[PDB]
This record gives sequence, structure tokens and C-alpha cells, in this order.
Amino acid sequence: ENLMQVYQQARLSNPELRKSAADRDAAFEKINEARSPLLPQLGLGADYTYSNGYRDANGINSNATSASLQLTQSIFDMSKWRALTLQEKAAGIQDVTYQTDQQTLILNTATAYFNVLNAIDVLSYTQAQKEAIYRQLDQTTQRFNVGLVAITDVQNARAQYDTVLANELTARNNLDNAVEQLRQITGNYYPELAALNVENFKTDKPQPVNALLKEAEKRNLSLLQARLSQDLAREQIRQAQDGHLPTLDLTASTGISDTSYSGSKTRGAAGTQYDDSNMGQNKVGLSFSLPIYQGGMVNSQVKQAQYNFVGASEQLESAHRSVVQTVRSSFNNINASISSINAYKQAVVSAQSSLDAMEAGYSVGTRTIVDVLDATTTLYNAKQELANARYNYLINQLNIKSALGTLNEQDLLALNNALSKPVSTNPE
Amino acid sequence: ENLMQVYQQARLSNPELRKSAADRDAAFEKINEARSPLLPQLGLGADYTYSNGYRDANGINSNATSASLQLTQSIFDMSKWRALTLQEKAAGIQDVTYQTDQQTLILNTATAYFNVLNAIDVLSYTQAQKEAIYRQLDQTTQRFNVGLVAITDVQNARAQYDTVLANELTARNNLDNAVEQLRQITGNYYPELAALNVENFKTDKPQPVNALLKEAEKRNLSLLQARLSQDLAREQIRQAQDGHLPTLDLTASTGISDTSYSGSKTRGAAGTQYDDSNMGQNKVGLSFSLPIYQGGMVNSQVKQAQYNFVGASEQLESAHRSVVQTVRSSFNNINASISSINAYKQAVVSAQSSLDAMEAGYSVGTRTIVDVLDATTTLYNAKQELANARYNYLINQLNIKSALGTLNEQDLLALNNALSKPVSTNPE
Amino acid sequence: ENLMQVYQQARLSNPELRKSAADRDAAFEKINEARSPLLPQLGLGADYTYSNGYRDANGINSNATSASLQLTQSIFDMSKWRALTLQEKAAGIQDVTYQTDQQTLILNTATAYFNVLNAIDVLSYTQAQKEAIYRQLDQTTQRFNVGLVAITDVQNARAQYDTVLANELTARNNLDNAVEQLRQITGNYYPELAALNVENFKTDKPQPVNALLKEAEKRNLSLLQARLSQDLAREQIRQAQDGHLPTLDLTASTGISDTSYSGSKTRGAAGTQYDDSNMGQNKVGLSFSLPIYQGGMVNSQVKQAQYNFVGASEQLESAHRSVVQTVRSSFNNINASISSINAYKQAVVSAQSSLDAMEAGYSVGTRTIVDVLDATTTLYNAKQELANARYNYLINQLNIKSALGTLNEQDLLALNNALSKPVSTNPE
Repeated sequence: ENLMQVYQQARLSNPELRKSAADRDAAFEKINEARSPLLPQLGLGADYTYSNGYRDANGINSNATSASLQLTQSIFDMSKWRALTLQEKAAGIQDVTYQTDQQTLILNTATAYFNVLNAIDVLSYTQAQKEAIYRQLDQTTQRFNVGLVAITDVQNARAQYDTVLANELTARNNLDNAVEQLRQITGNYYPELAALNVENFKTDKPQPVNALLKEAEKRNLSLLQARLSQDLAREQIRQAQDGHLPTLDLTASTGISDTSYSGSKTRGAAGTQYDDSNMGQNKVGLSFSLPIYQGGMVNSQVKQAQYNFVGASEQLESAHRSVVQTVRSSFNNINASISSINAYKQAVVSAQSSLDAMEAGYSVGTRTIVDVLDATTTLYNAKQELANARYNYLINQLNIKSALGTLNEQDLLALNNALSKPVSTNPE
Repeated sequence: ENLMQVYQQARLSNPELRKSAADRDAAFEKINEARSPLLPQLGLGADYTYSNGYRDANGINSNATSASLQLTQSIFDMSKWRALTLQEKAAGIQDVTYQTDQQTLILNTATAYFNVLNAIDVLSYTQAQKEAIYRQLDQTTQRFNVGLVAITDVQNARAQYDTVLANELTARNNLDNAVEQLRQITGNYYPELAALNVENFKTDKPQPVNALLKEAEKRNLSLLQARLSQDLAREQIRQAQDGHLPTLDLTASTGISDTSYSGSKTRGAAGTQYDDSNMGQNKVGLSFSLPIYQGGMVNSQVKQAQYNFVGASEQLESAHRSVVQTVRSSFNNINASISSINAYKQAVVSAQSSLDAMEAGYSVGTRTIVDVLDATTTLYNAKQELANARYNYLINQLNIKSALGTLNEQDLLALNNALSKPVSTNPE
Repeated sequence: ENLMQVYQQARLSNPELRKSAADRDAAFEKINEARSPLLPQLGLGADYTYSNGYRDANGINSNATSASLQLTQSIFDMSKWRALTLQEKAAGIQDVTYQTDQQTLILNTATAYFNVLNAIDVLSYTQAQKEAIYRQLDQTTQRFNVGLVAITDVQNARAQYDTVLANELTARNNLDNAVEQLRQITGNYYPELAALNVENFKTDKPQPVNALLKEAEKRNLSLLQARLSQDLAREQIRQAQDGHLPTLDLTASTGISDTSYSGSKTRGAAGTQYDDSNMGQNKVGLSFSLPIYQGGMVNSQVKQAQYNFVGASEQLESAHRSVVQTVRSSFNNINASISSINAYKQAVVSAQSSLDAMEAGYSVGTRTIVDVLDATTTLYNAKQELANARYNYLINQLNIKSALGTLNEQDLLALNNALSKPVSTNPE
């Protein structure tokens, strides 16, 4: 029901978040799959061959049976150590994108929570407008019946009451759809939420724009990732450079091997060479490989990886500009929101005083019913505007913390302290 | 020209649908390329080697000539059978993707078709509004000349007639551009379409929301795909688990091989071993391989696939939530659309009668030309809003069938039975 | 400060463009790595093996050491020449996507530049509007005090001024944020730009739409790329057809190998074959390989690439339709913008004359202060719409050149010649 409670329910069950957690876990586990080629490799081979000679070897025939435990082990292969740090850096990237999504859920939940409250205020003021204009229509009907105003006053009022009835269908649909927006992010249907406390409402100026810019160069999660993704591209130059290096491996086996010969040219003038061997071997070998020249394959692989590096350096300058914009435009939006709140507060007062003036003039002949119903509209538009600005103010508080990198449950606790009484998401 | 006609022409030539069909066809044929490793492999090798011994083998030299038909055949290899089932499941996913896109074309054509109709109505009404305001301007001009109204009445009318001539440029532009939207989907330019029959227009309450939900958990194609994609991730656990199993292959060959020796140390104290061999061989072997230990490569490959399965299970909770949204918010939009249709019908009535009331009042001095022109605007604004609600109603029937999974040509035939007389997409 | 100068500073330092340049450079360099396997391969192998015989060869034991220069050399391998042409065409594709991005930077820079200008006009008109209505409120408050006009006039004026105060906050925020849009594309904050010259403003009819469609079928960058991507898919059929072809390689080596035997069954009944070999080898060989049958692997690989060809043939029909839309709707938007410019010109005139008429009416009792205020609003709304259409006009000049393929720095020079005096992006 309150926002703390809505986010708690959302944190346990959200599929976009829990998917992200799965991607992070896979990437961390894959760390092990990248260590594995640096550890003992141990397979058992085991065949059976039947040969049958012909043409100048006709009459000599075998069948062999082999079986062996084989063992490989890297001693020096830098490309195998690279695949390991490259997959540890990849898991570091995924861990930051997880932190980004954890933050997205906070933002999107608060945003959707406030949208529903906004939609409750739009409909509640559209209903207050409906009722005020109906009051006019009813009292004009009374006044017409007794001879005091003309039929025109009634007809004008009705037309304008009909407009408001149709605006209420829109108002109500927007509310049902915002409630469904919420259910998508949350899993639950909420019959009521905790409304923003309007008698306790104050705003505070933001921190100066450079203080916020400094904090974001330090802590923004999108540009931690961009930086990590630049590390990754540099270590990818190093992996390319490794194709030049020599490799030093180790083999080990323990294999048996039968072999029985038979047929016509197997004895007489052979001499021991086609008997029965029943061999047996234990090996330990060291392999050594030095590339020298593969067509310029390495080199071009290195130059590719160098360009990829400037590429990732540009994506870092892209992510910086992107955060410059989010923070500076958030700063501006907050300021503007404060400015709007004050502007629309003033507006409501003037609008009501205008409405009171219309009604006065109506009764002495210097304004019409049309003027009165217009001033009723102005009033309720101003009110709606006011409520809309307060929600914009708070959403922009959240967008700023988001752009900082620091948006968490403490920030949501603060917002929850500005809420109070229950309000229904499905009234009449 | 009618909607059935417009979709018929669009089904045969639409590029986004015909590419999807090519994606489906490629994934189905790739079933063959996944079977191929479980079938006979048959290559012909054939070399010519020239050796030249030195240092403690100086003076012994050969030239060898070989040639062989080789044959491989899988007897037991579980990972080869998986690759086949995994590409069968992939073509099953791609066939749903295709059914999804076959649906998008229906939805997208019907939507674009009604958008054109919508824009014809907006411009039609703007023109009706232009002509009504003109009539006012004309008759005010006449009355001014003859001494019955002030010049202020003419000036006021001309200002408001100018505003509407500018609105006409934008309504005409929107029409041109939605005609272009439709040519993109359709291939053709249409000089006329079948307009919505508004004489025969009735709306119907939708089925209750739970019945629609039930129907969509059964038949929605986005979530058939998410389910098949969860099956795929489970079979991917199995493919990883296969790295543990032993493999049993089969070899077969028939190979010739010459070899003539030559030079200094090839006779005297050799004894038969450096003569002319003219070998000949027929083989049939069975290989056997059991892994035992590869560094924990398998296992971590299995744990990766286990997490990627929780991931696909979250994407299945994601696509459920998103179809619960699409149906709930379509059922809301449809009810609201009917409500709006009723509200604006009643509005057009009161608007007309409030316009007659202004005209009455203008002639006895209790309203101005300004109120008359305003009431003319209110009137046309409501008619536009009513036409727009009818389109909104039908578009939402379409979106709900789409979220159901069952949007087809019979649905499009129903909508086409609600059309009638031809209306131009480029009038004046 | 001017548009030429803003784009110059943008062209040097834009991250999106410079990254695209890095992708192009990597694709062109990778041409080298695709030639590499058609060129001499040359590695140095060198082991040390220690054997230990048992069961029916117990007592016979070796240690061998080898070392060799190995050389590979392609003589006939069609699929190796394919990977070369296929990476050449990929670089051709990437070079066109670079040309496309070079174009996007011009378009996005001119768009963002005029967006700032437009937001400067909105704010400056909203300010003009504020002042006009303030003059009204002041002059009514004056009249109120000396008994000429009632209280009601003051109250209506105030309410309406409040509304315009509020509009100012948002008009100023839109400008700050369009300034921010420009810093993202640009790197720089600009305290002033060169304003559109409105004294010298003329529009020109565009070229006929078929003429512009013809020029775009020839030169559009998105559909050169779709065409190149069709070529690439055809060459991809050819690469699969290569799996059928025979391969002709060449080997060469120069290898030493020691081997010292030892232990008990080493002498007596051996006879020469367990002494000390110190071998030496020079080879030059020719390998030959012909597929015949791999399970229908090739064939299905060819069928897959045939379907992938019709796919890219459909993406070509898609990109054609998409530029038929961008040119035709740009032609339509240009004409309509011209039409708008004309209609709002005339609207300002009539609106000012209507305002003059409301004033005159107010002083003789046939209109109220509410009419005068309303007519002030109408006037400023028309002026805003006129400014807006001029920017619209020029942006669509830009969008059409981009749809043609020919958008360059000459086009940006022409637009810069339609600019003049400095105007501030942060006034008061």
C-alpha cells in the first residue's frame, strides 16, 4: 500500500531484475570455465583396428587393440591466462550492469507509484469540476423556471457539462492504465496507495550543478561500466599480442597395445616383424611452439584490437556527455518544478478570485454564465497543474539520484516519509 | 480499396513478413545440417611426399605417393543427437516467431487503414468548420454593410477564420502522411478507401476480463514463444551434461601407398627395409573416448546452463506480465471507448443546441459573434472526438484479438462488413 | 556561434562519429587478417620425450629430442579466397555505414541548432506575451482606482497573467534543455548563436516528387548499403558452394631428432634397431582433399544461404519502401510548411486587427477585458506558430537532402547564409 511496501513486494518478484541476476551469476560462474584449460586435462582413448593388406602386401593382416590414459597440462601459454582475466573483467562488467538494473527497478517503481497518484488527482479534480459545473447547471435551471435567467444560460451550461462528462472517461481510463503499469512492474493489483501529504509539502533547492557533476564523474554506474568496458578493450590488445608468444605444454600417458597378425604372408621370410607384440608405454613429454610468421594474421589482429580500443574510448566520451546531459537537465527540471509549484499556487488563488469575480458580474449583468463556467475550468486546470508539478518535482529528485549512481532504499524511505492517508485507485 | 482488398495486396508483397518467412525456412532447413554429423562422412585424401635425410641419415631419400577413401560414422555420441534436437526446437521457436509476424501484418494493416480513415474525418470536419465560420464571416460582412452590427464583429470573425485555414494545412498534411504510412505497409497508393459505416455502427461489451485472460494464457503467441524458449534452455542443460559421457565412433578406409628410395646409403648393410614397398590397406576401427576430468570445464558449463535456465524462466514471467498488461489495458480501453462514444454523442447534441442558443442570443444582444464562433468550434471539436472514439474502439478490438493470439482473416472479414461507401484520400 | 562554426567544432570531437570511424578502420584492417591464410605459415616445433616400456617391452627405454621449421602454403583452396572477398565486401559495407553516420552528424547538428533557436523564440514571445498582459493588468488597476472600470476587470487580468507566468517557466526550461541537447552533440556550451534572418526569409518550391525519388534510388546511403548487403548474401551462397571443391596444399620442413635408448633389453637379440639414431629430414609435400559426401552438410549449408539471400532481397525491398516514405513525406512536409508559413502570416495580421477591435469594443462596452486578453493570447500564439513553421521548413530541407544521400557541408553553408545577428541562449 505505501511506497516502501510496494517496492518490497517488487524486489522479491520482479522478472527483469531476476533475469539480470541470472546473467550476472552466469558470467561469474563462467570464470571457472575460463580457468579450466589452465588445469589438468585427462581423457581415456581406447580403440580396435582390423587391417587387410593387398597389392604387394596381400596376405598380411592385423587386428590391434589400444587403450590409454592421456594427460595435458599448460606450463606457459599466455593466451590461456588472458581468456581468464578477460572473463573476470567480463564478470565485473555484468556486476555493474546488475547494479544498474537494481537502480532501474527503484526508479521505475517510484515513477509508476507516483503516476498512479497523479492519475488519482487528475480524476478527482475532473470530478470536482464535473460537480461544480453541475451545480451551475442546476441553479440555472432553477433560475430559468422562475423567470430570472434566459434559456440560453441553461443551454450553454449543459453543453459545457457534457464536455466534462467525456473528460471523466479519459481521466478514469488513464487511472486504470497507470494501475496496470504498476502491476506490470510489481506483480500485484493495489486497491489503495498512500497519497502524498500535501499539508506537509516543502521543496528544497538542489545541490549546485558542478557539485552534482563532480559526484557523478565519481559514482555514475553507466560510466563505471563504460570505463570497465575500456579496460576490457585494452586487455583485448594484449590478447591479440599473445599470438606472437611461444607456448610450452606437457604430455603424459600410459597406454597398452595388442596386435595379432595372420593370413598367408605372415611367417617365412618375415623374421620376428609379424609375431605378436603386446606393447606397453609410459610417457612424459614437453611440447614447444613459436609462431614466427602466419601471414600477418597477428599484427592485423592487433591493429583491429587497437581501433576497437579507440572505439571503446569514444563510447566513454559518449557515456560522459550522456551523464552531463542527465544531470544538467535534471538540475534544470527540479528548479523549474519548484518554479512551477510556486507559479501554480499563485494561479489557484488568482483563479478562484477570478471565479468569484465572474459570479459577481454575472448577477449584475457584466459577465455571462459562459464567463462563470470558464473561470470554473481555469480554476480546476490550475489545481491539476499544481498537483502535477509536485509529482514532477519528486520524480526529478529520483532522476537526479539515479544520474548520481547513489539511488537506494534510503532514498525511498525519505519519499515514504512524505506520504500519509490512504486513497483508492478505484473510486466512484 | 476496401480493407480485405488492402490486406490481400499486402499479404502477397510485404517485405517484413517475407523476410520472416525466409528466417523460418532457413531454421527449418538447418535441421538437415544438424542431422548431417550423424550420417556417413566420406572424404578422399591423396598426397605426394619427398624426403631428404641428413646428419646420421645422409644418403637415404624417399618419394612416397598415397591415396585413400576415408569414412567416419557416429555410433554413440549424445552431443551429436542434442545438436539435432536443439535445432529442431530452434525451428519450432522460429515458426512461432513467424506466426507472430503474420499477426503483426494483420494488426498493422488494419491500424494503418483506420488511421487513414481517421485523418480523412479530421480534415473533413476541419473543412466543415472552415465553411461554417466562413458563412458567419460572410453574413457579418453583409450585416455590417447594411448597418446592423459593428466592424468589430467582422474583424473578430476574420481572425478566427484565419486560424481555421491554418488548421486545415495541418489536417491535410496528417492525411498525406498516413496515406504514406499505409503505402509503406502495403506497397500501393490508394486513391480511395471504404469508409466506416456510421449509419450501422453499434458497439458490443467485451467478454469479461478473466475469460479473456484465460484465453490468452492458452493461445497468446508471445508466451507460446517464451515457453518454447524455456524448453530450449532446459535442453541446453542436457547438452552441457553430455560433456561427461563417453563417445563411440567407427573408422573405415581403403588406401594405397608407393615409396621408392634412392641415393647413397640405400643398399649394402640395409637389408630389405629400403627396397620398394607398394602397400595396400583396408581398415575398420572403433574409437572410444571418456573424459574423466577437463579442469571442471563441464560442470561449470552445466552451472552456466542452469542459471541461463532460471533466466529463461524469468523471461517467461516477463512475457506473462506483459500480456496480462496488454489484455487488461485493452479491456479497459474498449470499455472507455464505448463510454466515450456515448459521451460525445450526447456532447454533439448539447453543442449544437448551445450553438443555436448563442445565435439566438447574438440577435438580442446577450451574446456576441465571439460566443457564436466559439460554439461552432466546440461543436466541431465534439464531432471529431466522436469519430476518433469509433476508430479507437475498433483498434482496440484488434489489439485484444492480437493479445488473445487468434487474430486472423475471419476477424478482418468482420471489420470489412462494417465498411461501405467509397471516400477519397485526396479531396479538395 | 554560427551554424558553420558549431558543426566544425562538432566534426572534430563527436564520439558517435569517431567510433564509427574506428569500426570502419577495423573492418578495413581485417582485410589483412583475411589474406593471411593465403600467405606462408611458418612455425617452429621442438619437443623432448621420455618413454618407459613395460609388459612385453619392459627394459627398453628412450629419450628423444626433436626440433623443426614447419611451412604451410595454400595452392588451391577456394574457401580461403572467399573469406578474403567476403571481408573486402564487409569493409565496403562498413565504409557506407561510415558515410551514413557522417551524414547523421550534419543532420543532427543542424536539427539541434535550430531547436535552440526555436526555443529562444518561444521564450521570447512568451515574454512578449507576459509584458502585453502585464500592461493590461497595470492599466486596469489604474482605471480601477480612479472609478472607470470595475474590480472584476482587475481580477480577470491577474488570473490570466498568472497563467502566462507559469508558461514562462516551462518555455525557459525547454530552452535550457535544448541547449543541453546541443552540448551532447557538440561538446560545447554556447552562450549565443546566430539567429535566423527573418527580414531576408523566402521559401522555394521543392523539386517535383518523382525527380527527388529518382535521385534517391541512385544516391541514398541506406539503400546503397542494402544493395551491398545483397551482394554479400550472394557471395555467401558461393562460400557454401565451396565446401564441395577439392583442396591442394603444400608442406615443407627441416627437422632434427636425437633418441638415446637405455636399460636392460637394449643389446643382444636387438641387432642395430636400438642403437643411437640421430636423424635429419628435409620435406616438400603436396596434400589433396576432396569431400564427396559429408552427410548433406554442404547442400543444406547452400540452401540456408539461398534463403538468407531472399532475406536480404526483402531487406532491400524494405529499405526502398522506407526511403520512398522519407522522401514522399518530406516533400509533403515541405509544401505544408510553406502553406503554414503563408497561413500564419495572414493570421498574425488578422489577429492584431482583432486585438485592436477588442480594445475599441472594450472602451464602448461591447467587449470585456476578457476579450482583450484572449485576443492578446491568440496574437502571440499565431506569432509562435509562424516562427515554428520556418524552423519546420528548414529541418525538412535537411531531411530531404539526407533522404537524397547528398547532405554535405555545402548544404550547411547555404543554411548558414540565412543567418545573421547574435541572440542569447540565456537571457532574462
